[PDB]
Amino acid sequence: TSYGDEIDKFWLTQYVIHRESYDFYSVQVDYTAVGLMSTPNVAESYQSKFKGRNGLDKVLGDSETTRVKINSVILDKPHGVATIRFTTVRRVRSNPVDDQPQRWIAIMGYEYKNAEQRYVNPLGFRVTSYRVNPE
Amino acid sequence: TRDQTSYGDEIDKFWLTQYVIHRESYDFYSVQVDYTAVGLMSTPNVAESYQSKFKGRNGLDKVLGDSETTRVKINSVILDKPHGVATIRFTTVRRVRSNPVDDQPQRWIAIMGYEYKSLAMNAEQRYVNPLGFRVTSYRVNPE
Ligand SMILES: O=C(O)c1ccnc(-c2ccco2)c1
Repeated sequence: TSYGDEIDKFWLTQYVIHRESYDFYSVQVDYTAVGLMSTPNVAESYQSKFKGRNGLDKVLGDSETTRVKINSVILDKPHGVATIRFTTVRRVRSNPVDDQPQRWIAIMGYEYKNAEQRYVNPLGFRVTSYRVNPE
Repeated sequence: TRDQTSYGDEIDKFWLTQYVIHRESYDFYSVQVDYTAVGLMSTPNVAESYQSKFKGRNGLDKVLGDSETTRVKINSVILDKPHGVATIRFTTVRRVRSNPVDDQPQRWIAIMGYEYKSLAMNAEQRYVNPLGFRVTSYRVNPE
């Protein structure tokens, strides 16, 4: 539907933070929220990295982490697309210092449309398209 | 849409900081929206107290107009979800248009009480407060 720019930027940036970060303790909720907030087509594309004994949570486990910081969020409400530019920083538990930051661009399409969704996606936020690219 | 005291850390933190920004900033080109957002997000008591400064020939926007502006910067947020209480430390920086530089920043502590209510809401009201967030108590003090 339509809820306002700042409401859009919250779910959009909260989505990027859920999907582009890695912390073993939070992968459960981070993984779940990405589902409700994604179309099944875009959802399975994300779930591909967690299947089998080679899944990210299985292979990486707790050895490292990756944090996200949002730097800008532009909107296009009539069309339902947004361009988010964020930065990630990786670090393994044994790492001496954090890895050099990496800059990214997220081209996203969103829309609005269960008791578990209460503390995750009450407004029915859903991402229909997603594409991350470097800078 | 529902009566709940909390919606989670990141959701509560969004509305609480949104409330402080709408109520503690001053932008003439936006004050009408801010004034409306604060009223929707507040109980009648909290709303009546806030709207006092806008009444009369000496209402805030009637006096200040576009001569000055004040922007907010959120520093930290501490939630007590079970009791609908939150502490928000923020900074304001005022710029008088008739000055070359800005005023010196001011630091504040906001003690707030919040809740969510399922209240009848029109289209334009749901577009701004979909989850029915509202402040039940509001007190600002310097730090
Ligand atoms: O000049 C200020 O810092 C100030 C103080 C109290 N309310 C406001 C305000 C403007 C629009 C909504 O709320 C601004």
